[PDB]
Amino acid sequence: SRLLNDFNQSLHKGFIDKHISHKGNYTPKLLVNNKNEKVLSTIIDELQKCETFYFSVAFITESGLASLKAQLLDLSNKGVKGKILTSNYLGFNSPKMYGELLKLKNVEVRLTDIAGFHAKGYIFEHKDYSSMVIGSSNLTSNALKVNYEHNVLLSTMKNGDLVDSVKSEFDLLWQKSTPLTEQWINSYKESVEIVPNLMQAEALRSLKAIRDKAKDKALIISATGTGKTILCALDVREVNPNKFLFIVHNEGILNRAKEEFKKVLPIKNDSDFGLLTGKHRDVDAKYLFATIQTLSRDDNFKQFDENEFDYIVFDEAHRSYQRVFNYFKPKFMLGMTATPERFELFDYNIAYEIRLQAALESDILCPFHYFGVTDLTSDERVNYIIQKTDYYGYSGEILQGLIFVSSKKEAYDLADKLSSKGIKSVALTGDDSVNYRQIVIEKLKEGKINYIITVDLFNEGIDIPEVNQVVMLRPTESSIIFIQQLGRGLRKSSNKEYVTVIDFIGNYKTNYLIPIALSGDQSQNKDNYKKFLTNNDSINGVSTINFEEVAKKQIYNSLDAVSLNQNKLILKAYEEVENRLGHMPLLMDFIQQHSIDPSVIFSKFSNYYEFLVRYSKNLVFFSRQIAPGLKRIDSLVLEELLKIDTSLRILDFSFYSNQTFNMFLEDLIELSKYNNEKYQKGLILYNKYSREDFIKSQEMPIFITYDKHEDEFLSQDELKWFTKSNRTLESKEVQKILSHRAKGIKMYIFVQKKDDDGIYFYYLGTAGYIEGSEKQDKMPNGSNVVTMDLALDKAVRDDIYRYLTN
Amino acid sequence: SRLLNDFNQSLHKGFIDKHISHKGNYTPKLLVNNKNEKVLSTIIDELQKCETFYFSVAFITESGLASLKAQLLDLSNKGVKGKILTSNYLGFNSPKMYGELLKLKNVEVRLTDIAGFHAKGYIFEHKDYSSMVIGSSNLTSNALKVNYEHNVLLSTMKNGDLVDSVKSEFDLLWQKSTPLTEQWINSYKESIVPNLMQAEALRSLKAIRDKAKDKALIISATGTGKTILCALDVREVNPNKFLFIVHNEGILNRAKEEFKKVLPIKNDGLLTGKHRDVDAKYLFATIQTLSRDDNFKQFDENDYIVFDEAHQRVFNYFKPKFMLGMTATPFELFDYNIAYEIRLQAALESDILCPFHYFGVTDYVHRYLTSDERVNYIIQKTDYYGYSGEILQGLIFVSSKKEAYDLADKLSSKGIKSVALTGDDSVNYRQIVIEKLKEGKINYIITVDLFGIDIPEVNQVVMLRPTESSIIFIQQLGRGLRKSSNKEYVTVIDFIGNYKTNYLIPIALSGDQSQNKDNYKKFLTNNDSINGVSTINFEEVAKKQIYNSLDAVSLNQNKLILKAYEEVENRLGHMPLLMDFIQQHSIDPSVIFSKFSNYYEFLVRYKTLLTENESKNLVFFSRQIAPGLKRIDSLVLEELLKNELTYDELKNKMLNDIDTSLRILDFSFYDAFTNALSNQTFNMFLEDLIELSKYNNEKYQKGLILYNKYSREDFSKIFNWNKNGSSVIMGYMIKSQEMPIFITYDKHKYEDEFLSQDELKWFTKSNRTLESKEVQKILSHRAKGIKMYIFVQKKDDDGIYFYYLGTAGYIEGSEKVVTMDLALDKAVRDDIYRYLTN
Repeated sequence: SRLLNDFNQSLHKGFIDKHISHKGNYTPKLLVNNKNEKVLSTIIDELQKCETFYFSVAFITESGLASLKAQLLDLSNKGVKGKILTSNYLGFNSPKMYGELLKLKNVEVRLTDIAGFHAKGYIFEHKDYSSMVIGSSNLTSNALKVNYEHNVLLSTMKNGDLVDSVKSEFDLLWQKSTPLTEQWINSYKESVEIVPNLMQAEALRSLKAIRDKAKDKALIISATGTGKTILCALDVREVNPNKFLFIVHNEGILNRAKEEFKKVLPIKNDSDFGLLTGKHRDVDAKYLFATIQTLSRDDNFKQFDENEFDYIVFDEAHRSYQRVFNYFKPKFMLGMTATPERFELFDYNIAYEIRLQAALESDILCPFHYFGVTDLTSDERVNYIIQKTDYYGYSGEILQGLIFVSSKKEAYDLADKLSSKGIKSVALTGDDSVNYRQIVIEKLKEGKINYIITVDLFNEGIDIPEVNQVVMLRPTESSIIFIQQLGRGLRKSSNKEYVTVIDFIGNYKTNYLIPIALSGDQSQNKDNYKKFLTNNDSINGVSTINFEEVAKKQIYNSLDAVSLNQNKLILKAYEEVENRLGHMPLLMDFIQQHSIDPSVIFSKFSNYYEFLVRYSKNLVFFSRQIAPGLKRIDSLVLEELLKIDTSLRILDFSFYSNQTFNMFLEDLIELSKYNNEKYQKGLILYNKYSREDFIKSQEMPIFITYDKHEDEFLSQDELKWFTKSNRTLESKEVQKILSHRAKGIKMYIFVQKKDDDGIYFYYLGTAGYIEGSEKQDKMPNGSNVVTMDLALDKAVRDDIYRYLTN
Repeated sequence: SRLLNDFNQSLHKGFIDKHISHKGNYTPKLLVNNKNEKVLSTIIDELQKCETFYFSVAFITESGLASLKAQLLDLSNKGVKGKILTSNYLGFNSPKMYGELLKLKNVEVRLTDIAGFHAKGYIFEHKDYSSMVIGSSNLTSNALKVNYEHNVLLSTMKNGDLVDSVKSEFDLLWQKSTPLTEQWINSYKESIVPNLMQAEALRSLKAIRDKAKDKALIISATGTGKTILCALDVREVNPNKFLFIVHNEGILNRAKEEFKKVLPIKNDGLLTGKHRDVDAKYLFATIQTLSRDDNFKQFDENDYIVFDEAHQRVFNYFKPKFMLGMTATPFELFDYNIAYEIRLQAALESDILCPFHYFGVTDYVHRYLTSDERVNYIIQKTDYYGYSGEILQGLIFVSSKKEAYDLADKLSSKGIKSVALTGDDSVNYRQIVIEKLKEGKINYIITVDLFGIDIPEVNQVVMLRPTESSIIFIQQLGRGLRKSSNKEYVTVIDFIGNYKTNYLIPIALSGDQSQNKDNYKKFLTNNDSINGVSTINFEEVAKKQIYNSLDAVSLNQNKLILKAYEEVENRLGHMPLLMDFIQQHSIDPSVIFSKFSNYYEFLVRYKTLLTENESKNLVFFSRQIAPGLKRIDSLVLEELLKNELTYDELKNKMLNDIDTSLRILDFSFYDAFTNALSNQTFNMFLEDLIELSKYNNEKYQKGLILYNKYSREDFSKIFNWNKNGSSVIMGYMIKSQEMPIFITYDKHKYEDEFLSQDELKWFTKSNRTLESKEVQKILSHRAKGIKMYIFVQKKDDDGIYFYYLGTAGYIEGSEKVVTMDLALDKAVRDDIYRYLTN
């Protein structure tokens, strides 16, 4: 039985001999640690491919159950049921948490009362074998994603002594635990200096450069629209101005920004911090915080001495509000805005750009759990939406959410429809008055209503920190749009630990765009976005991105049937980049401003110039030759030429208007060097190379396009290798190969996925041969092929393995 | 080679097939805190036999480190060094606990501040292989003995891949972590309900209350937990004329607060001396304030009096409804009616005591015994197993009055403020010195006599005297067992010297009165069933001293049997039958049966009826009834006495296993008895042995029980043999579908040897060879006949009573003196395993 032969090998690698290259995914007995192979990754996998599961976890947090929440639903639609066992030891679990458990209709939950229940055991029963994860990780996003937790993944066959001891232990306290219902829930409810981090200090240095270069009008854009006020205060603290004025368009944000400034700064509360709202006129204060409405009305700005504040901060929705109130002549003018769909006002100087991915690493954003779901007709949609929003739930104690719809007629209708049977449901639109917008905003903030429904008022407006839930009921028009509406929920608040965004996916042509926004991947490779899309969650902090199975296919279909090289998309990207700088930009400005990777420009046009021409050989070669770095032998030696074998190889490769041309060479070579460092440092593992970028003398390069549905992986250490058809199984075709992997030459294995293209071939490392009975022949019909099982020297990573093996 | 074949069988059994047997001890284990198995056992176990350890454990507490402390000290003297990795993830990891980590001489403690350090990784590498314990247990006493935890013990080779990951991960952040030095430590700157035992007690008082007796006493060996038991009985019936009498003054206020907690009504008395409450019908006076100048004439002679051991006597004269008392004494008064006896084991189960960590250490080698060398050794030892709180508030019991004062002077000259306090001290100097410790003005009070002292706050109990008795030991252990705010537990340090009286230490702690030296030695090796947070530890050189004291002394002499009889007779007031020994927790009646033929020959020997015929009847009656093996035999005797029914019509009636009825009858069988019944002494002694049959059986046997000491004769009797043979069975003997095997295990040439927890080597008698007359029978019988029953004794144990460990059978290929490897059907328990394999 191969099942036993596979287990023996794997059991032999995990406990006896690590150098032996096994042929079994069962029980290599791996140690799960949160070092870019997060504990959440393998527990999702074991959940996906299991018939049943029973957990014996002592501590469940709601944010952690959210990470498993979409995987358990897809399991319920598959017919997979499970059990969970917990306790009320130390009063740690909350009723709201216990309520989310009851929503798992396919998960059976009982509550034990053994003293000091601290067990943390997850057990997955497969069809043939079983897997157990035992260790220190609770069911909480800290233990699951970001922590230093020790657990061990043990796979095993159904007759193991360890399994029996565990199952018989579970069934013991399961037989004497009490089940979970709402009736049980009712009984339970009755009974210092802030220092800049990596992103800010990086942002701070850019502002300093603008200051130290003698200018006075800068700008800061935040895609989400958040994370700015604290950045400003850090920057104000360095300059230490005599007087400082902080302009804002929204009054609620104003006071919050003031309190936020107080934290960064040690000065007296009364002396320096003054509000200048409708009801406050602290004009004598050293740090003044004012709405434009009050500064503009009745020339209130006129009573202030011009150029008396050394530092000003507007947020650039307040321009052209009061255009006339730009008259101050301060030492430094700084504006901050949510990124523009379309600054000219601030003399084309961008201090720093806040991107979603960067801000998540910096822990300046509220964590979020994105959830993509299936299926503007009110009746059917409303009831489906209610039951889907109910399942995934909200992060706080009460529901405070903004719903984004496709059109205004839908927004108002949906609100009244939702209003039936308890949903609060009030709609705002571009049509509605300022007073009405403010009133209903206060209503949501005051928890008077749960849902505010809009379509357009997401830009520098309705910025509310308290929102638990962001619902998307519209085709994602743009990445920027998609982010800004995510950004509406990303402000940290007391009521919410995280923010759940529930994204309904329908037959929209633009679903490729929604995985595009979530990653900072301007380079349009459909493989990069499919790889990030599927089980590549080891990058984030505590936030998770989950897709239901059917929704995942919907995005896949949309990304496949849509061209990303469209001439309309590249034209719009050029115009965006032009606005960023007010110039005809070089390819750099597509990088520094994160718009379009120049490798995407070349896929449609052989030159940037030719694209300019719609609205040669030197350009196409010089980019292509240098656009990737490739060890920098060319980068440094051709730099010397501009003004040991690998060196030689670089010379042979280069051999084998005009002033405008020199300038244009500069952008391409500069991109070359930047591209080099960011992607190739100074032959890098788990990277992508193309045959050109790469059996010879001391070279045996294998390039596979994995198509198992043929070469197939047997474990993380072995795969089956086919030669060409009609290969001799003897003499030159095989005896050269059977010698190479045996002795002398080393193999270089490259694996593509069948959807991918030429410039993209993963590199997995080196290999050899099993040397034992890796012989074969062909089918009766065809031309003699040879199959051999090779032994990888470096085992393949989890996330790489899971994406290649579907 | 041999290692791998053993290993693969263990991998196979753990991970592939639970039903095969295996050689070696490498099967993965599920560590849970069971009331039969605990994680600490296995952690200690892996510690003892390893070369080097390194723990990657997030949370460590003082109370857990004390358990590893004694073991880690032994490891230190063997040249074994370890590593410990810890982090202050949740911010508290108390600074003192970090001082205790510094004490660990053979442990490199490092400190990482990586985010959320939550791992619990215990790795033990022996020279041949490695062990890994991974799960949810922290280095805390609750994670290692109480809480329901989940750990997996994994044995592995040095080249296993799983250990590569764990070792390489540990090395990564060991280099990134900062070493635990004292400078860094100092640098740190940051900012009503009745127990289940009660039910037993107030049941006894209620039973006494049903009768006309108005006097009863409860015995507390430690002398604690007395307050909340009385007040619970005072609440049952409220005499509304209540008066509380004690000899200690600091206890008066404590006892008054406790009684005020159980009773909910208002406050409105105590007259501690120049005090003036004297009313409200709730008194809390002392004997001295009453005894001085006759102050009992203030109230009528005529309802809930309760006293003390040392509590003038003319003030005991006046009559009330329900007088009582509470003592810790080795009463004669109170109509000789003892209500309940609080013993150590029971009292620790109801959590009325305080947790304790005993530490048996070796006294210094080479005043008479208060030199510079013995002083500096006691210092470096009490420092090691340090105190459980934050300030040291301990007691020290030495052996002579002269030692107490001289040691106090020498101890205090080293910076450890100590004061002696012997019986020839004044009463006011005691109260000045006692309240000097309660206020933390000093750290120690050395004594010989006063075990006066009644301070709850005591951290340490140091013992520098031979254990005089079993009673004295527990009493001066009870000076810490009271609960207090300053302390989490009581560390107790007993200095084991050359004294011959060390054998009493396991006798006092276990509570096992059946003085069998195997039962005690078992309590030395592994007490994995001692529920609660508390632990008992012996240094290796100290544990052998207790073993020597057990071997070198006998527990049988006729003077001790007589002493116990006089002790029971003084607790009873009458002459004790055999049920009075057990009911008072005196020596098990088997201890009387070992030297004297029966209880009648004992009573006459130390000051009869139908002597010769009655004596033989009593000796057999002991055999049949006293062990309590096989209830039906005892019940059949009762039916014959009363039912007197018609042959096997009665015998059948019993069924509402008939072979078992028949051998009960055989045992009794194989006219004069009515004449023996006509005697009143014989009928009286019968009514005692029969009840002794019932009690022994019900408990020990009615609850062939596994992992029990069983006798050749006892097995033959249990299994309805005609023979009831004892001499007939040897190492191997086989009946019809039986073949029990009895082995005296003593590994250290070719002998019976345990190969794993389910597979040993059997050896036949006297080089009988090959496929002989009996071997082939044994092989065919295992294959097609007897279920092989097996019993294991230790080399030291003498009784024919061997531990039963299930059934076994000849492994097929094992047939290679006849030597064969057999497979047990139930793997032998860990405590039994450790004790049987020494």
